[PDB]
Amino acid sequence: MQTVNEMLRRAATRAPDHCALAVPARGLRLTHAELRARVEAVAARLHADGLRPQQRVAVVAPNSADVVIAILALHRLGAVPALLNPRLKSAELAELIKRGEMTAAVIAVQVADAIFQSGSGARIIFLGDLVRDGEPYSYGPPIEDPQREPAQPAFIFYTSTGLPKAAIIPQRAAESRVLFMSTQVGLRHGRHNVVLGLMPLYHVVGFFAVLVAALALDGTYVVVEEFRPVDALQLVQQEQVTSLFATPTHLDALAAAAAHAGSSLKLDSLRHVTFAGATMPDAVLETVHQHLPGEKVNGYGTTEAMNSLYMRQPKTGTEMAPGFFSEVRIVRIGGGVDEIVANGEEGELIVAASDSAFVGYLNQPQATAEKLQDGWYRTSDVAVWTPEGTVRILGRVDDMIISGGENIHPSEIERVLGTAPGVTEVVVIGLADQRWGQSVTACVVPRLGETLSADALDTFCRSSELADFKRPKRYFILDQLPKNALNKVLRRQLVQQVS
Amino acid sequence: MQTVNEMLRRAATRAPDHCALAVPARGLRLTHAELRARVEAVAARLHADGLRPQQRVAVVAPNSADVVIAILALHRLGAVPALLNPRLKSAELAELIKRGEMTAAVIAVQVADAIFQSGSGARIIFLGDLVRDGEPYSYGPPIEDPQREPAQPAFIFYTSTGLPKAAIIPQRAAESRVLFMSTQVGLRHGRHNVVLGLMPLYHVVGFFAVLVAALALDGTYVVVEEFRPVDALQLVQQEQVTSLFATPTHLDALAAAAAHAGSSLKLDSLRHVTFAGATMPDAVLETVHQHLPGEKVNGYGTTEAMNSLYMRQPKTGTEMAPGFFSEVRIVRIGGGVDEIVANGEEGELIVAASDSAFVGYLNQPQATAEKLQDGWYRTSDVAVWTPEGTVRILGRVDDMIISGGENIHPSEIERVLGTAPGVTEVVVIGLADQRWGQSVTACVVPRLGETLSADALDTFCRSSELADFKRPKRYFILDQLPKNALNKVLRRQLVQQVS
Ligand SMILES: O=C(O)c1ccc(Cl)c(Cl)c1
Ligand SMILES: O=C(O)c1ccc(Cl)c(Cl)c1
Repeated sequence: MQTVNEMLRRAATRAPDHCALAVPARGLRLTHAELRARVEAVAARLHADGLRPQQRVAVVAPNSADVVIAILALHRLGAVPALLNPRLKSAELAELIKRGEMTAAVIAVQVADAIFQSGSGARIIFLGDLVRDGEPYSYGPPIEDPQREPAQPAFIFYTSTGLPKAAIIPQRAAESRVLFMSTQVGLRHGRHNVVLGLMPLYHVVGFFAVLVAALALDGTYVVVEEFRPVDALQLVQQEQVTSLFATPTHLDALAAAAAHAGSSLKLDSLRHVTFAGATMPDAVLETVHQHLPGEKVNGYGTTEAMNSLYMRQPKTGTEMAPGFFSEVRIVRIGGGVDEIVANGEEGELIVAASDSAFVGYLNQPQATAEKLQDGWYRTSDVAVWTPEGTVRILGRVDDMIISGGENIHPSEIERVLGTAPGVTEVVVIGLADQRWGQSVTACVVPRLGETLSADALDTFCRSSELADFKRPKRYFILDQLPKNALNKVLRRQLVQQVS
Repeated sequence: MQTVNEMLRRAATRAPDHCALAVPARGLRLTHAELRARVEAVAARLHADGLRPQQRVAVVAPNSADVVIAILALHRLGAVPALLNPRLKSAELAELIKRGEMTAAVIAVQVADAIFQSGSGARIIFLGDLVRDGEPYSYGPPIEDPQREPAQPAFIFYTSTGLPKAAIIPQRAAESRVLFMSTQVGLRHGRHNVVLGLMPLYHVVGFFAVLVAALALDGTYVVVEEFRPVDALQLVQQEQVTSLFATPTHLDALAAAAAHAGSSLKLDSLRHVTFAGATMPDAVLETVHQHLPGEKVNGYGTTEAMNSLYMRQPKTGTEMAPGFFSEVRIVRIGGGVDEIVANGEEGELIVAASDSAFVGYLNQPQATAEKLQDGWYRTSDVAVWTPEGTVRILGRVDDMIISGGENIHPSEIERVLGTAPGVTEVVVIGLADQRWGQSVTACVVPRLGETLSADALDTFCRSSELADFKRPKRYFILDQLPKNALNKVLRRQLVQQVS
């Protein structure tokens, strides 16, 4: 094995005086040497306050040099961090820590009350009581490196039917979760590496593939506390960013800035632009190609298994192929891992549960047994093999629509309607109905000020590429879609509100 | 873990119909699918002939598609191949198999008698009785994949005082022995990969970093049964070679051909030229830069621990720095791993005994305990830290010369004398003597036809860069140097022949 801790420590010894963390806004830099000292010291101080290996500690913070120190220090201690989205509802967070049977929670958010008053046995730690603006608050004797087993829990990330599940990431999962950035994305070891921390740390990509990779390759992690497209493009040039991994939205922002930015603005050093673009619309992709530099690679992955597919220089966003570490198959929906589909027939994408795999969801054994089957991980996504020997992601099995014996993916239809003039957003659901089973229904929201009509949206679709049966049978023009705390559509529920 | 077998199998499933092996001379190609079938079938047939996991089998063959199949098939079975240099003396090979307590030996060499008559309990298998020109001889039912433990032995390579020691390479060592080609050398996963098999398979680089890497990255291994510089340069262009790892001699041959080859001869696709160039003279290096394309990377490594240092685009051959997976130190010669030297003081290079490390020499526990110390591997090489924070390899501790309290590395002096006009080869030894301890002595061999004199070689050195004390105190002009079966100088013994 090489654990996270080990990866980062060996790095320290290879490049003590090279820059590890940079918060350019706060005019802060730490070398690898300096960043080890602060992990060490915080680690000791949390241990001095009585808090042992294998104990789960929650982390609720937005991206900052301070939380990076906090998380590493916990792992260095031996505590198993459970990283949580700070945009979750107070209620929700308080719940997951209660369920999580967690010894403490480091927070930088208040929402503190929602916890202190959750009835949870969870010692509430203010983040700024540990470290703040780099140098931390230290006492206790330098503690020892605890033994770590390959399958022992190491970190806990959250996914999402009901409340988000808690995926346990074993110690042995770190390496391939990092190195796929190198085998797939083309990063190599070296002090030239300057990685821009745009992806949140509470996400496996933001943590393993961005933070950890950047450090473990003896490079520099550039901290970003708040995303602004121009400021970011400025960081690239100013910081010598060599690679960045960004969400489809981030990219759209960046590509348009770069376009309305002539070359002002030398993005020369940017060599890799990486993204999980299964859901990236065709339009955005190509503004990314036209307007941003460096090699673009498209990746598909999951919290459970990390990276499963990719495309260098992608033409579309849906169509990818497995790289190093991965093994994949497409099996009949609801059926044995061994039931590979014909070719051209759609099915569930499933991927080998090797070393990068999680070990189960904390305290959800049915959930786990729904997902880890005979040493395979079940994506719950629907794919098909292209005659070109690649995998086309069609959409989530859960969102699939079954309309008189036929397979309809709301996402396809959402991508066409999304371009109809006048449409600010759309979700396509299957109304519990007839023709039969389910009738394809479009819920669309107009651009500020503007009118839509079902007639006009139908003619638009009629003029479009969609096969007969895919066309919506019905439209509801709404002035907003109900979403959860995480800007994401309450599908099951929208249905109640329209049927 | 990811074992060799697993790496190659997962590849098979990602790229069944892509080309794995190519013997262009014999006009032979196999896809990954085809290459699995033949590993499977041979594996079964050796198992059918009664031969179980963990049993050591010797392999004595020059590079060929057939031996690649043989070796993989043994590992797939579960047998632990011990790969041996075919240029070893009949006597010598017969010995190492006796010592090795080996159940069988696959040979393609005769020298067969030297074994059949060695008194060894070693079933002699002709290679051509198993597989020949691709398709093999098959019987038995398809056997099962045996369980493999991370520290379980997996392969056995040979190094070299007396007879070469047998380094056991555990199952868990495969991955980083492959992936350092990607973190250091910059190879990424992909069917574009075309790797030229110039390095022999009985060498860890030839096996892990060349064969296995090429396959495991879903690429193509180009078989080379015999090295000819022009033929090779032709293979590059013709084969679309993307990378090659070659010995300092191979390179010299290739660089001179490319130079006396205009561009005839488009070496466009060659992107990585890699070598262990610690001993590469300054002249050759730079003909490699002037005359060969693609990125040049210099590596230092050992059988015991694989890759420990490297330089992208190297200026000299002696000066390198640790990459991903490695941890290194320079400690006082003969002393505790914890005795780091001052800075600028010379010492023994030692490297962390992590996952890529061997587990010991087969049946040499003192030897092992001389080499694996408190979880470090001891290179027995002498290095120094440059003020530039890099490691300079000076030479082997064993060849070091101690001349009145001073450290002299024969290799430095050998590099200067090697350019003196009229010198075809030179070795510098320390005569057991005075001034004291040891007197620096040069043994040189003239160019065909030519004369040398000590006077003239002294004036040459006098005109050269060497510091006072390094100059040879004595010359012996010899018309050959005694070498072992492996074209390498019998240092200890030359001394007898001159003193
Ligand atoms: O959540 C995802 O989309 C995701 C998660 C992990 C990885 Cl590696 C990738 Cl490429 C994507
Ligand atoms: O034997 C060597 O020189 C050697 C052995 C292994 C490696 Cl990886 C390298 Cl870079 C060199």
